[PDB]
Amino acid sequence: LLYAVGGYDGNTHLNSLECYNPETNEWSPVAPLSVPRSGIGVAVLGGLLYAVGGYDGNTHLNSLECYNPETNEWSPVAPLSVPRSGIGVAVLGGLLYAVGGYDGNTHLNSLECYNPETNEWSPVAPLSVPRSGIGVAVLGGLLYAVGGYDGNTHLNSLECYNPETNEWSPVAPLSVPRSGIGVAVLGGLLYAVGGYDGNTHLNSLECYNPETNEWSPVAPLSVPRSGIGVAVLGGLLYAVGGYDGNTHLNSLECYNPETNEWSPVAPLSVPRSGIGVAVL
Repeated sequence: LLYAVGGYDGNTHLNSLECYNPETNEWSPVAPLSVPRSGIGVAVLGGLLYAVGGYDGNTHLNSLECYNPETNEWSPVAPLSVPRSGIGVAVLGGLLYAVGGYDGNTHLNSLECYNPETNEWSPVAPLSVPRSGIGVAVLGGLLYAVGGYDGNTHLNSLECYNPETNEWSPVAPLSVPRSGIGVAVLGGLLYAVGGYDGNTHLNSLECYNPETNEWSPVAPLSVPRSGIGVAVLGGLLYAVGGYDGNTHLNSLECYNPETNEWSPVAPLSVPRSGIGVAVL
């Protein structure tokens, strides 16, 4: 199932979430979060859906909580070292990485990783620059940190972390700066989807092949989407929600790399920008 978590509907920061079953073509509501969270990060580890950081409508959050679909229970988890909205999260080596974001005063170059066996966070080597509105994903055993905003500039840069060497390395940049981006991996390629380039909300996306060191444009989205969520399910890349430059979006579309085409999917129950999405 594809979970769509939190966000902002155009008027309200959301504690609600819903999940999509591609076999029935239907969204169903799920037990809500303890607190509204927009600018959230969401990832799955150990069969649990983690909802990390964000903004509750008044406060930037260091809290996180995890959902077990088997028991239908949300549970608080040990908090982050600092609040992080506009965060990126991903799982590598059995650890949940929380990357960048904004702490309510400062755009963050910091990241930390969570071990569910100890229920503790540990700092990780910092990014080369602060990045909020970042996208993060794992490919080839490396954690990619893509785009974002450094506090002054929307970024086309990206870098990757190797946990075996404890080092970040810069990677070939995007064609355009992208903050409020979504990033996911499909078919061995890293997709960078939508976002905002400093002037314009983007319908464009591009994908990176680490084997050839090449970025390539992909067929664009039907509409611009910044504050998007992206995830992969059933071999398809889902682009969910966001903001098109004028409107917060209840729409989503899915991309088949074999046809290089997008198709609309059943809409969300409510618009959601600053969403988090994951599959479980």
